[PDB]
Amino acid sequence: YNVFPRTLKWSKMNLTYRIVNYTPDMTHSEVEKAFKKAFKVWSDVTPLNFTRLHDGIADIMISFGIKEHGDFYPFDGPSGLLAHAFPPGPNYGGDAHFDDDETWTSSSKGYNLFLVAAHEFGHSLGLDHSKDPGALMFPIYTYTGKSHFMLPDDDVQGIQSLYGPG
Ligand SMILES: N=C(N)NCc1ccccc1CCCCCCCCCC(=O)N[C@H](CCCCN)C(=O)NO
Ligand SMILES: [Ca+2]
Ligand SMILES: [Ca+2]
Ligand SMILES: [Ca+2]
Ligand SMILES: [Zn+2]
Ligand SMILES: [Zn+2]
Ligand SMILES: [Zn+2]
Ligand SMILES: [Zn+2]
Repeated sequence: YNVFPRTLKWSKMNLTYRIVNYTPDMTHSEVEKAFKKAFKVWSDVTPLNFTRLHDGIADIMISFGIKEHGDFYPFDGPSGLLAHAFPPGPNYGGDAHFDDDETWTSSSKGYNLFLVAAHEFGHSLGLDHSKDPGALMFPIYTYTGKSHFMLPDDDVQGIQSLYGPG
């Protein structure tokens, strides 16, 4: 596993998040459910707790966009970049952005929101890319219809080395 320079991390176990907008590719419940599961794979092996906010500024603001969406990291249409998140910190820290130019789904079609978001939140939590082809933090996409997706060994060690067990 790999940590960001200066070992960026949150200084609190209770984080909040908010879904700013949704993709038309799937139902709103699906989207909501995908993100909830994405966070759980991380909170399941650490003391980290996540709670969704209906309004206001949360630690982790989630959103979909195309091309230029407001930051200095614009998307590139279909394929290529799928999403990008900011490491822990104030403002953009922890924020996760999804390319709505891709087709998001909750199945083996297009790009699985749940899997990609689980990877993204790993960045929002303080994990950089892993060089282990068997880790969730590996920089290449792959689908998994596996029931009850568990966090790979490498990712577990990397997240616990930051917030301890849980
Ligand atoms: N062996 C495998 N496939 N394990 C993973 C893995 C294991 C188990 C289940 C799913 C996956 C796939 C998770 C998503 C993989 C994301 C791959 C990157 C796609 C391109 C992209 O969006 N890159 C930006 C780069 C920009 C960073 C600069 N600020 C990125 O960093 N996204 O996160
Ligand atoms: Ca793209
Ligand atoms: Ca933030
Ligand atoms: Ca889309
Ligand atoms: Zn709703
Ligand atoms: Zn509402
Ligand atoms: Zn962005
Ligand atoms: Zn990544």
